[PDB]
Amino acid sequence: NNIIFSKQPDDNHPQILHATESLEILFGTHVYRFIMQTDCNLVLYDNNNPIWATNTGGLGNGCRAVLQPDGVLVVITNENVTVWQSPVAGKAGHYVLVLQPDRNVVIYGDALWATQTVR
Amino acid sequence: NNIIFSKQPDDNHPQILHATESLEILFGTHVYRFIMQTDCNLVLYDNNNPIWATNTGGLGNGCRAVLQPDGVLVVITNENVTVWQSPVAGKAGHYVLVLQPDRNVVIYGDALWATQTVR
Amino acid sequence: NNIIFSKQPDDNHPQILHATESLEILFGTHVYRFIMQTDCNLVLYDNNNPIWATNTGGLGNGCRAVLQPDGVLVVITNENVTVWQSPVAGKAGHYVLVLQPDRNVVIYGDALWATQTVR
Amino acid sequence: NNIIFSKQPDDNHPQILHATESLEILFGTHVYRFIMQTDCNLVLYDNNNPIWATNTGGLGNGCRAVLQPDGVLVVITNENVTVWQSPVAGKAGHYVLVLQPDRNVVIYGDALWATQTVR
Repeated sequence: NNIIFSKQPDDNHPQILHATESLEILFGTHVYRFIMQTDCNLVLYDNNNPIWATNTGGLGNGCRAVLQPDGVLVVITNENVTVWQSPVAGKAGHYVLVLQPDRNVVIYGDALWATQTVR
Repeated sequence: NNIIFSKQPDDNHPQILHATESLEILFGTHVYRFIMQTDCNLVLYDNNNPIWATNTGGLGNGCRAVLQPDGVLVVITNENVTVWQSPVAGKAGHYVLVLQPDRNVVIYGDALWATQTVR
Repeated sequence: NNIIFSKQPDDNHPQILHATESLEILFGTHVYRFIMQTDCNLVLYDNNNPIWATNTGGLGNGCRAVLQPDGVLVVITNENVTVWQSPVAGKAGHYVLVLQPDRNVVIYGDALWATQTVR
Repeated sequence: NNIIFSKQPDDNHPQILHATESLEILFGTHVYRFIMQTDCNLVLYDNNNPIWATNTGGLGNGCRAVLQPDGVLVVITNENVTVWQSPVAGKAGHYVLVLQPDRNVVIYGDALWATQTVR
């Protein structure tokens, strides 16, 4: 899976990456994995090399990453303490985070247009 | 694949749906396909039932769908005549179109934040 | 996933289909699922239509399917009673069960040749 | 895709890996790719490291790999010269080659049992 959808009451999923869960895609000889680790660090790996992280290892147990409806990605511990947030917020709406073939992780939104074909 | 990326100079793909190509995902035993047909109609199917279309069948040959850098999705023929465009545009930037598990097809953008981990 | 590997001491997986798990592939807009149901019946579905089954529903609880090292597929309950087995056995070795695009589910083995590239 | 099926008149596919085509699976931080290259060498790579090859680079152009009905995998050039064969043959039947999570590439067959649910 390549995408997390912002919290919303519909069956778009995933909306949460719990500990041990990840986005992953393949490019060439590279696996890119964006994973909420059991030590509370959310990391992007290119094969076994860490390329970017929230640097929150050791802050909590049972952490999850959630994308809020204003586009902010947060990591929250199992006691419900937010230990990291992305730094820019948008208008409330619907957003997606995508792990992309170019190795960038990008949050896009809000939604500009849709077919309106839910169901 | 579930996503089209807006035309841009990087290796995100796909950026064009040529004729016969599609996005496709599964929801249970339903297959959702968003396909650029040979007859120039761009159609969302739930299994074999058409649920939405640009209604452009017969209007051109050798058609493609592209997501422009202002977030407008267009269907263009092999003589470069645009025969359909979505109706709302945003600022120039990067956008994505996603076929979602809830059966909506949505354009999001522009990019709000990224890890900046290209390449 | 399209394949079950016979029980063996290496990291090939899956080697067991626990209840609710399945093999699944797509052929066009048909979904073929070979599922170990909660009611102990192991069933091949074409979409929502059952096309073959072990006819073991209600015979046990908490059932699993495993492919033994002689190529026999068995359904075993959570009290380790075998309630169904395929009818032909081969020599001990390594075998695979595959859900194939032609909608047949086939057990092959034992291994005839390999690159010998484990690990 | 993880499997090649032996040549047979049914729509199990793939039965041929043409030049540039490959099997690929992910394990952990590893991509394993088994690819018929444009230089006629059929290679198994673990990320960018070649781990095993037929050593047929430079023997031909437009080569393809085919799994015959007696279980022998061959590489054949676009002039139809066989330039490599696996060394053990079985009875004629149906076989499969699988690129496995343990990094072994294995041909299994002949078929021992099937549901007989073709269609």
